Amino acid sequence: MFFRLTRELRDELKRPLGELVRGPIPEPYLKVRGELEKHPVVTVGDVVTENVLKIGVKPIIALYDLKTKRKEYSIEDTAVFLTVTNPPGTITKALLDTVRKAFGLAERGRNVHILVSGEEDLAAIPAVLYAPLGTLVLYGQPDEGVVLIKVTPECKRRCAKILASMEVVR
Repeated sequence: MFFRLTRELRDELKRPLGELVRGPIPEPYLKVRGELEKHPVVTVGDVVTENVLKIGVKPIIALYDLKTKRKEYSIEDTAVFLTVTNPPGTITKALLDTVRKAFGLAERGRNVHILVSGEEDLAAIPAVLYAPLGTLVLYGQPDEGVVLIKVTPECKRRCAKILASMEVVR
């Protein structure tokens, strides 16, 4: 029992959901480093995740493809790795549970890496739902730059509306 995009939503979400920060790797990352300093950070995408690490911020949660070409390097002590299956165009129950779990583990000062089989792109929705106010959520606008979401009451509503607008499949 899962949520699925509708044609309408698919088109709507083509456009940034927070502040788009324009430019090629790695400009947007250097432009936002200062803000990322100041708040907990969630990244969606292997490239986004990597590039936040490179500017010297540690995400409290990262979501990326299980099949990415990536490796551990000392981090890998208080770091937790969860897997979840999440097909293209869906937000599954498993994803919701995994993300919420991750926020739990972050409260106890663990950084969480969520390895997704399928697509992690929509994970930004639950990320906002479950995050403490003032958290920052980041994902990649391809060929444009990076989208920075600030978790506010306002934006918890929009993200809840998106879920409410999705098709529920039994």
